[PDB]
Amino acid sequence: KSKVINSALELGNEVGIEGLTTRKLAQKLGVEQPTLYWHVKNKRALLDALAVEILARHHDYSLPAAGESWQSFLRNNAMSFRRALLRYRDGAKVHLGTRPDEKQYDTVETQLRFMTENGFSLRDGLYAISAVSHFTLGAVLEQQEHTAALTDRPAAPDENLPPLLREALQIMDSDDGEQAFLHGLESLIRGFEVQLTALL
Amino acid sequence: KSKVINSALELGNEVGIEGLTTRKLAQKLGVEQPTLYWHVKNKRALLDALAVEILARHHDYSLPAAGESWQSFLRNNAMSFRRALLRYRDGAKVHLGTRPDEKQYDTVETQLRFMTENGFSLRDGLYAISAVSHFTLGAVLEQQEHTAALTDRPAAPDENLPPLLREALQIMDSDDGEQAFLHGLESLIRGFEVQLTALL
Ligand SMILES: Cc1c2c(c(O)c3c(O)cccc13)C(=O)[C@]1(O)C(=O)C(C(N)=O)=C(O)[C@@H](N(C)C)[C@@H]1C2
Ligand SMILES: Cc1c2c(c(O)c3c(O)cccc13)C(=O)[C@]1(O)C(=O)C(C(N)=O)=C(O)[C@@H](N(C)C)[C@@H]1C2
Ligand SMILES: [Mg+2]
Ligand SMILES: [Mg+2]
Ligand SMILES: [Mg+2]
Ligand SMILES: [Mg+2]
Repeated sequence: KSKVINSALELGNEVGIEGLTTRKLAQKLGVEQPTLYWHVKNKRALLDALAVEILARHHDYSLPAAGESWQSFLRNNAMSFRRALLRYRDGAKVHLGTRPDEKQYDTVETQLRFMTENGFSLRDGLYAISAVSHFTLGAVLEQQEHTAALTDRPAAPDENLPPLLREALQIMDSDDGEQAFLHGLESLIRGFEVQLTALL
Repeated sequence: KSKVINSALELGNEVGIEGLTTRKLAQKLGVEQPTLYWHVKNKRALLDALAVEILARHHDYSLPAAGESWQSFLRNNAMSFRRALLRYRDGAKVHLGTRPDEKQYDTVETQLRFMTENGFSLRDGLYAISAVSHFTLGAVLEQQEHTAALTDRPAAPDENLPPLLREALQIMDSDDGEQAFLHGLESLIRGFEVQLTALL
């Protein structure tokens, strides 16, 4: 199962999530398709394993530092999650709809516990963490897909742009989406603060 | 171009975004593939058109009501966007990375103008709108992909779950993701309020 992930990751960056086929993986592994099907129950199982391995390799801020604020942790954790998702073609797509793996239980429990220790209810701490995750996934996928489309997509017409949209597009072309992402992350954290403060 | 979208939408729900192929669309249209290629420059152009049409058909809260607060508008707009994305298989996937179409310019300009009239800078109003969009896309895609995986994905092991994760999973299995979504939306709006308030 170790080398299979490594080959599948290499294949996935070369052909994308859609092109990560049984035929093509079995070819890369040097084996008959029936053998690949035997040990890897299906594509969804493979994708699940890739989602875990991508965070294992590249998500380096999964735990709070000693004495770190929850605000700081959420920000650093989100930036790390983003960096991990961006490392591979369709990395964010691979993650979508997964649930924590057994190897991640201690990590995600620590995050949940950290929120409750800071005074969030489990439900609200979960919803905050979920909001950060969903926002980050959406921001990453929009960025990755926009970049991927540049080749196929006609230069969009500017002769009839209204003023604010015209300015907005200029702002968005000024970087890769990172500024927007950091601003949204801060909006979320400011929101969680308001909410937490009221309840306590 | 009208009937093509209609057939492609019907095909897309039956075979997904990946299965929306030239071969298969040309077959559904009753035409040779070279004819389909002629008028539809490529798949990305088709997907772009589908993204516009899906909102045209089902996104019914694109404009603020007379006298409506920006907080209320963002919430109602987000709920509507979600409802539209959820209507079709891979609707959220179709949207990813698109930019406003000429037919949408007046609509998105109105939204941007509404934020600036309420005291947001154009940049901050844009980043707020972008945050709502990214969060909604991420929440929808996670929900849709989780549901789609239920068939292929083994019943995940519960014998070694830690307490907070165990409770979190029970909370998440209690609905389809809507409660989490509404909570995250409120966190975002509370955050934007804090930010706007400080600046003014
Ligand atoms: C707590 C939790 C998390 C995630 C998650 O999917 C999830 C779930 O599906 C059900 C119940 C709880 C969770 C994350 O994916 C994950 O990305 C993650 O696995 C994770 C991780 N493994 O380190 C994180 O850093 C978290 N962060 C991005 C908010 C978040 C934590
Ligand atoms: C303003 C804006 C929007 C969107 C968008 O993609 C975008 C962009 O890519 C660049 C610059 C501005 C925008 C939306 O997709 C869209 O979904 C949308 O098209 C849209 C719409 N057409 O009605 C919306 O309702 C908006 N809402 C979900 C926040 C948002 C507005
Ligand atoms: Mg792709
Ligand atoms: Mg996850
Ligand atoms: Mg699918
Ligand atoms: Mg958009």
